[PDB]
Amino acid sequence: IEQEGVTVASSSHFNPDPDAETLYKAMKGIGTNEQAIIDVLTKRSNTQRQQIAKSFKAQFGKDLTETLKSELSGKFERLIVALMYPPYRYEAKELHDAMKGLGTKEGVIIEILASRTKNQLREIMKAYEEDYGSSLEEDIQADTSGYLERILVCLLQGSRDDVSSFVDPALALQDAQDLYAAGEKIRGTDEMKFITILCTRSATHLLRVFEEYEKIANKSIEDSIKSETHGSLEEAMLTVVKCTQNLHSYFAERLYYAMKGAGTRDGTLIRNIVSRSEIDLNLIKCHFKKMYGKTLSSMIMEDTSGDYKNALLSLVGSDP
Repeated sequence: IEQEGVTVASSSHFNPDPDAETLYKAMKGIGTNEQAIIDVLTKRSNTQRQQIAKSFKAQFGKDLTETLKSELSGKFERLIVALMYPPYRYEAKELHDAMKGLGTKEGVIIEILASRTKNQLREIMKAYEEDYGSSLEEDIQADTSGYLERILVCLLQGSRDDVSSFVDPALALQDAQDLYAAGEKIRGTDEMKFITILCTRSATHLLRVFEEYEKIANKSIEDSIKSETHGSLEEAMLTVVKCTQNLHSYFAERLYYAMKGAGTRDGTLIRNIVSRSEIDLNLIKCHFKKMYGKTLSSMIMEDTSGDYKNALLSLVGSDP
């Protein structure tokens, strides 16, 4: 389970018992030692933490996550619980939460379905079904509509990483040609062609289309997108583009906008820090600095507070 909260490097040989004991000492009795919880959980890998849960259950008779949900509050709680989830159940849960409440958090569904590989998505899908009873595709279908649903359902189908990934240039020039044909037709009548190309072609193929399109039309693919669609479908198409050009830049941007301007978008902040933790958080950090001047942690230092603040900082790690 290498998808939340790594140490600094990858790991090995490990007695989980002492850590399970510190967590116990920290929550036992009157008053809670939040620093100990931070020092264990944000400095062990997802796998290590899963093993700490097991020692914890056998040594003391209670489930670690439920004790966590029970002892802690606010963002701090949401963050620490988020850390405890296995890599695929975590996204499944966020996906479920998006649809379980009042309104759909479309941003959440877009972010996950578009940023994951076919095989990651496969795992999420199976994790969803086992934990929640129903099919993820059907829930998406019953909870969204229009062309948003079609791109979403297609993004579920699987061929972003199922395709051969070496570029056919006669097909790549056909695609940009088609997209470019759309511009002289009325906005709305071509949206199905955009979806098909954006969701059935590979990333390497797509990069080529973007190059041909720019050669052909004098405008970027981001502009042609804004000219043919609006709203959430636009957000979905723009997302797929950004994830194709630079997946690490997309996340950096998702993180910036969680904190940009007035207020904070904590759910966005948590999901991205936690889930990219043991994949590419060190690259996102690099892209974040380069794109916005300030470091991620520097922005964390100003927009968040308390034990929640310090856990993020410990999670993010040395941000030079």
